[PDB]
Amino acid sequence: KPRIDMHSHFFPRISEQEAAKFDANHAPWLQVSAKGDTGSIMMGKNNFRPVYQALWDPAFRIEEMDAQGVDVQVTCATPVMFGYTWEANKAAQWAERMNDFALEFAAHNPQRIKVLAQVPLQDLDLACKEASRAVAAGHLGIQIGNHLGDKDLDDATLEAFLTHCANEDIPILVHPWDMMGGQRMKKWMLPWLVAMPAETQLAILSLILSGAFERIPKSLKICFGHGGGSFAFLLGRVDNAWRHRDIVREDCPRPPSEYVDRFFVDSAVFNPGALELLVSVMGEDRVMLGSDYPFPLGEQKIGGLVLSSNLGESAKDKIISGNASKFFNIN
Amino acid sequence: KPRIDMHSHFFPRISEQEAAKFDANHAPWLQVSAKGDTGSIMMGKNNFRPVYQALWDPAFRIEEMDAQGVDVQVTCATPVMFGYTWEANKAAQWAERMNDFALEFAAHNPQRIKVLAQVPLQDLDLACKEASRAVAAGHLGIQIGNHLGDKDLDDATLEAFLTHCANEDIPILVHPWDMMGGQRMKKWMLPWLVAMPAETQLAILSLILSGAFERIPKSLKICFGHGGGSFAFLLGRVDNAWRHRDIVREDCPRPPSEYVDRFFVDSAVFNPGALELLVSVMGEDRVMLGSDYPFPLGEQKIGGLVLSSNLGESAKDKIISGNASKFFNIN
Ligand SMILES: [Co+2]
Ligand SMILES: [Co+2]
Repeated sequence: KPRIDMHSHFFPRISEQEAAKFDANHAPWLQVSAKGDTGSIMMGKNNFRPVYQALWDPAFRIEEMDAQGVDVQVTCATPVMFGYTWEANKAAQWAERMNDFALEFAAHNPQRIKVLAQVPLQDLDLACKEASRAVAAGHLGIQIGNHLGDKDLDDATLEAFLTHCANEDIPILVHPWDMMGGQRMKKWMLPWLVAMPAETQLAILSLILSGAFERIPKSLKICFGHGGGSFAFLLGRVDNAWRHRDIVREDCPRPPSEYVDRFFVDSAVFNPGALELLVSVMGEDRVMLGSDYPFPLGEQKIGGLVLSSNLGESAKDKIISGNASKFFNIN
Repeated sequence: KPRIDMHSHFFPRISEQEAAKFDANHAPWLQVSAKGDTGSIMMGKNNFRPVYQALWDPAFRIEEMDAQGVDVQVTCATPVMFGYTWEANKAAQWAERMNDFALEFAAHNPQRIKVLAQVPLQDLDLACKEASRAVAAGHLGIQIGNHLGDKDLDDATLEAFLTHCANEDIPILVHPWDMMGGQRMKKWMLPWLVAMPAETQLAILSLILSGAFERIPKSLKICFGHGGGSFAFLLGRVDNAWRHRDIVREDCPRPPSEYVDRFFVDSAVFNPGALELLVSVMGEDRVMLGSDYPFPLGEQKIGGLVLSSNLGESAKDKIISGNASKFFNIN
C-alpha cells in the first residue's frame, strides 16, 4: 500500500548564462524571484511560464509529498526542455546534462524520488545510446514527446527507438507536446484542453493503425499521459471505422480495440465517470495513478479521484501502487 | 414511438457543367456510373469521394429507411458543399440553389424526409437572410461548419448569426468540417477519428469559455454532431482547469460543466459505455438519435446502439423520438 505518483514534472537550476551556451533564444532556464519561493521558466529572455518552488527544490517537494500521502513519486523533464528541434549533437549533449541534473534531484531521497530521462529523439542513434546510458546511470525509463514535427509514432525512426527499449526492458512514457492547431486555439488555454488530449489519442492510433504493435516486441512497457487523452471514449468510433472502411484496416489486422493490452495510461482524467470508463477499456491492471504535479491543472488532492471512486478494492490498489510498481520495477 | 434520424447527409444531382459556372476547380458535382447505383463526388475534375445511390435518390432512400425502422429522417448538406471559402455573393447564390435542390429531395415523401439548409456564413448578413428565407421555404433549421478558417464559434460574427436564429426559433446543427492538423494526419482516415471529434469538442468550449451562452438567448436550440466529439469525456478536465487557472475563468463565470443544458448532441459514439457516459453528462433529454447515414462510418443498424443499451425505457424513447421531435417541431 505505498502510493506511487508516476506522472510528474521538474525543472533544473539552470542559469541564464548556461542556457545561452546552447541557444540564447531557445534554450530555457529557471529564474528565481528574490524570495526563493516563486519563479518563472525563461526562453532566453522571454517569460515562458510561471512556476513555484515545488518544481526545482526537492526538499520542499518531499514536505509536500508528505502532506498528500505520496510515498514514491516519479518525476521527469518538463515538455519544454525537449528541444527536439535542435541540432542533433547539441541536443544529445543537452539531454545528457538534464538527466544528470535530474539525477541529483532524486539524489535527495532516492528511495522516494525516481526520475525518467529525456532523449535527443531526432537522431535515432544518439537517443538509443542516451537511453541505455541514463537507465544504467539511475533512471527508471524515458519520457518522450508524442510526435516529432510531422512524424508521429508510426514513422519508422520512432518505431525503432521503441523496439530498442522493449528489449532493454526500458519502460517508456509518452507525453504530448508541441501541440497542433497552428493559429486558431490561441486564447483560454484551449491548447491544453483540446489539442493535448487529441495529440495523445493520435499517438496511440498511430501505433495500432500502423500495425506497429505487431512488429514491436510484446515486452514493451509503454504508458501514455493524461489518461490516454480522449481515447477510451473515441475507441468505439475507431473500431466502427475499421469494420467498415478498407483503408483503415490496411495495416491493422485485428480490430483496434484489442491492443489495449500493449500499453498503459495514467489516471489524470479528473472525473469519476471518465475514470470508470477509462478503466473498463484499459483493465484495472493497466491504469496508473498520475497527477501532473505541480502544474496548475493536476488535482491538488493527489489520488483523490481514484479513491473517491466506486472502484473495487483490488483495483484501487493496483492503480495507486501495484501497476506502477510492476511498471517501473519499484520495491 | 416513431423513430427519427436527425443527423444524415445528401448530395444533389449537379452536373459537371453547372459546377463550372461557379468554380471549375472548387465547386463539387455528382457523377453517376452507368448503372445508376454507384457514383462519386467530384471537385471540378478530381475524384473527391465515392458514394452510393442512397445519397441522391430519395426513392431508394425510403426503401432503406423502411428496412431500418426509420420513420422520419432529417438530412442536410454534405460538409463539402459548404464553400465558406468563396466569394460572398456566389456563395449566397450557391446556398440558395442547394436548399432549393434539397427541398425537392424531401418533396418525395416530406412526411418522412425533412431537410436542413446550409448558409453562406462568411457574410453575416447574407446568411441571416438565407436562413430565415429557407426556414419559411420548408427547412427545419440550419447546418453549419464549426469553424470559419481561424474563426471558431467565439468570433462575434458567428455569435451574431446564432443569436439571430435563437430568436426566430431556427434550430441549429453544428457539424465539424475543414479539419485541423495541416500535414500530419494524412493516412488511414485519422482526420475523421482524431481531428473531427476534436473540432466539435473545440467548438463547444469556444462558446462556454467565451461566455457566449451568457449573451445568447436561452431559446437557442443547438445540437452538435458526432456525440459532441470527445466532450463528455474531457469535461472533467475543463472544470478542473477552470477551478485552477484564472485565465480560463476569464470570460466563463460559471463552472463550464453547467452549460450542458444549453445544447444537444447526437448519439453517434458507437460504443455502449461511451453512450452511457454521454447521456449522464447531457441528460436523457438532450441526446438525439443520429446516424451519419449513408457515409461508411455511421452504424448500419440505425438506432442499434441506442436500443442495445442498458438505458431506461423513457430515456430510450426520448433519444429515438421525443427529443428530436421537440427539437425540430415534428408532429
Ligand atoms: Co504533464
Ligand atoms: Co456527418
